[PDB]
Amino acid sequence: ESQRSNSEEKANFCSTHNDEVYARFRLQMRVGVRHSPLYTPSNMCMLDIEDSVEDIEESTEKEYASTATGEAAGVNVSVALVGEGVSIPFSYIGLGFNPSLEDSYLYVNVSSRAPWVKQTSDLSANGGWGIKQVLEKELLAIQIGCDNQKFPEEPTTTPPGASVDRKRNPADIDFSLLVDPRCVTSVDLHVELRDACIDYKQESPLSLKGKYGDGELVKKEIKDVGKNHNMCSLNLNPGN
Amino acid sequence: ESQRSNSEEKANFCSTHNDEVYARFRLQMRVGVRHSPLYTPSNMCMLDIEDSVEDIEESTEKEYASTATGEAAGVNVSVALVGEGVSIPFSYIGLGFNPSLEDSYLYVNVSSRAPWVKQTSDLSANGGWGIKQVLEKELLAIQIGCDNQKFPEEPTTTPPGASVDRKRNPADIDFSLLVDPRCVTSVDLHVELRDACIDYKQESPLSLKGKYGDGELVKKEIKDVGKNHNMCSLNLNPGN
Ligand SMILES: *[C@@H]1O[C@H](CO)[C@@H](O[C@@H]2O[C@H](CO)[C@@H](O)[C@H](O)[C@H]2NC(C)=O)[C@H](O)[C@H]1NC(C)=O
Ligand SMILES: *[C@@H]1O[C@H](CO)[C@@H](O[C@@H]2O[C@H](CO)[C@@H](O)[C@H](O)[C@H]2NC(C)=O)[C@H](O)[C@H]1NC(C)=O
Ligand SMILES: *[C@@H]1O[C@H](CO)[C@@H](O)[C@H](O)[C@H]1NC(C)=O
Ligand SMILES: *[C@@H]1O[C@H](CO)[C@@H](O)[C@H](O)[C@H]1NC(C)=O
Repeated sequence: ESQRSNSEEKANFCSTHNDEVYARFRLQMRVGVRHSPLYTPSNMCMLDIEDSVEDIEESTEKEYASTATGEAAGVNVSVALVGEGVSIPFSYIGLGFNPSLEDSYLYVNVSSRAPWVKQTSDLSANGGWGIKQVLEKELLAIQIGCDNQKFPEEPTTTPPGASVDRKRNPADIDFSLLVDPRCVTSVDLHVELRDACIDYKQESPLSLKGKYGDGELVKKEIKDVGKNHNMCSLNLNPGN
Repeated sequence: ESQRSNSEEKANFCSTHNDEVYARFRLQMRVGVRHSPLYTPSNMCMLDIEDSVEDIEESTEKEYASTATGEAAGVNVSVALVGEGVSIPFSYIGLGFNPSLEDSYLYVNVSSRAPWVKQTSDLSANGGWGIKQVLEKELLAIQIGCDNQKFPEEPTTTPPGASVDRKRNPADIDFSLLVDPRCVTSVDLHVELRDACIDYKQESPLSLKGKYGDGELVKKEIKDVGKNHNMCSLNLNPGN
């Protein structure tokens, strides 16, 4: 009759905070990778998470961006979640990659902070102003580059106003996906941004989803790549 | 009467491989950190693990080096384990760091592959040639730099033959520790290199230990920094 499975810490938090609304963002992505002839195998991994605040000329509101970057296997990824008046910061990025020459899949997780671990912004404030800002304005921007790879160039130049129950039917998240086709052969993507306690609520206006290629596949394959890939991850101090 | 506590996977492996000798290296290190006035807070983490093989002019033997590097909080660390004729590759490096301006501790784990996860070199080969090579020749080299920080410069130039039971009494590991005192205010270090199954053996010639500052402290504090520090780690694919 009810299908949820959560930690005690999650259930206790949600039972106790039913009038609040916290957003939770989760991304899983599979990137098909290929290398230039010059690429040498490397276990190197670079991870970063940065939050930025930009004044909006039009408004009293700020633009809040959380940007997760990861670089491994000759490919660099950028995931940016951007809101107006609403900040949803990332707390985790994890990469799964094969260090070799061959074509392979690079796996990316990005997540925002679980409200039970540390409390995020309460979007119920001001009559649910934050919720509306997310539904109307939130942007996701994904970029996948191929640095610092050098590819073969032929010799010449010299480089020697209605509210909706979206728990049932999620709205589409607004996202762009920019890739460099020299090193990126495919992308599968599943992304969701929703009330972190949506499991303990009958209905909710705050549920957004994005998909590219076989989202369901990556959502599952990504839990099973530790056996055959390098894994690296950055987890932000709970508290900052 | 017997005080060991290990996973079933470890106990089953060691019971089954009592005639083999596998080495296991583990390092825990605490680095006192300080920043230049220009340093801006950063969650960035860079990790790498590289294995190298250098021909020795004198010998038929090769020099095998495993090098773990990590960079975070304005400090870059290098841990290199070097053997002659013996390769003991790293499979894991983990960093715990505070991204802020303030002085803080950076925590480093480096470990080599657990033989139960994947089999490493059997040092029992050739009459225990490998064991002797480790006891006699193994080198550990630790370097801690402060890049890419720029520090205040006064304006002028412009930058605008006996076998021993060492299970009881470990031999000293031969190590160097090079630090840049501009960004490094202290070092506490515990390091051990020993028969990975030494728990299941009455005696063993293969046990080496290194200590600097309060080794015992760091060995313990490092298990409890997740609560108040960024954590990042690189774990190599079991299999390569
Ligand atoms: C991405 O995140 C998922 C968790 O959502 C990770 O899943 C764990 O994966 C390990 C081994 O890969 C399993 O043993 C665990 O059971 C998984 N946990 C859960 C909750 O299912 C996955 O590892 C991550 N992938 C990357 C590349 O970081
Ligand atoms: C270094 O390695 C140790 C394991 O030897 C890590 O210890 C775990 O730490 C977490 C939280 O920090 C604890 O909840 C676990 O119980 C610890 N495991 C064990 C086996 O004790 C420690 O996290 C690592 N430190 C860094 C900076 O990577
Ligand atoms: C990838 O790296 C290159 C070179 O550093 C950089 O110019 C490019 O903007 C990066 N792209 C992404 C997606 O971060
Ligand atoms: C730290 O970084 C600097 C600049 O990249 C480099 O010159 C130095 O050798 C590095 N030191 C270590 C310990 O890796």
